[PDB]
Amino acid sequence: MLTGLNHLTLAVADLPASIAFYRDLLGFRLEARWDQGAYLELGSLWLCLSREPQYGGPAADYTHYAFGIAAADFARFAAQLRAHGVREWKQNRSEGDSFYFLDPDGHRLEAHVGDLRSRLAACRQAPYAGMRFA
Amino acid sequence: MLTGLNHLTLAVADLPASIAFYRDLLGFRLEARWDQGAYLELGSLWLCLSREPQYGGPAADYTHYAFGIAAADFARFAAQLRAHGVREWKQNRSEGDSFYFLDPDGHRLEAHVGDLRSRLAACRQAPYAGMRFA
Ligand SMILES: [K+]
Ligand SMILES: [K+]
Ligand SMILES: [Mn+2]
Ligand SMILES: [Mn+2]
Repeated sequence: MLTGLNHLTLAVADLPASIAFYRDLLGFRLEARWDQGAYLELGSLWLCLSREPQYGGPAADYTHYAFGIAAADFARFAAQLRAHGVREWKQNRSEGDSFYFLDPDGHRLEAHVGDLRSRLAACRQAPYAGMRFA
Repeated sequence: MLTGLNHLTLAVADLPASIAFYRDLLGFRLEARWDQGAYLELGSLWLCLSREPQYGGPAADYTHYAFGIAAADFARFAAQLRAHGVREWKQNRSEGDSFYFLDPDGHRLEAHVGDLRSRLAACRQAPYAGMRFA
């Protein structure tokens, strides 16, 4: 019955800082803003920012949100965010270029070259420990 | 230059339980499973489940992940998951039918009828406090 992802909503403590991050560094389009949140769009992704002034960010675990990027744009993106002072949380190890960075609250983000099909094809050629396919 | 959402990765304490939930209850297709994770697909959404020992779930905030559903399927989906004993975390108040439910770790999920455009149109008629559009 479900059709795919409809929207992603992130708690944010500092709404102005988060809008500026997602709009200006990550290139989201700001579609609406109000006293307690904002709606942005990137491709078909609907992002909601929900203002929660006491929010401290997530604890340390592997939950994260990956955005796509083309191969030819990857190096420039990584270099741009590095030059802006963005903090990284992981060095890439899996198939396809990836840049693993934190948002202003500490949500874990990724910019990734590739998709599920390229991952599965790389895994078929070199399956992970215990790996089995559909 | 980012293209949209590439994948969503969730930390899970009980990888078997989480696969069963997303595959068998929510209808994701299991594409690959290994000792420390799984890859599933729903429409264009690539979901990765990452095994995380002793993970206790997120703390309480509004961060959540919404999946789309057709209007004609909404009521039967909500009824199905209620019958299966899924726990709800919010009663719908915003435009478009929504069912707000927890996964086995306590990740906050939503099944939603509507999209960003239907939301913006409704908000222009009944705006949130301080709302601005662009
Ligand atoms: K990677
Ligand atoms: K709603
Ligand atoms: Mn990832
Ligand atoms: Mn929502």
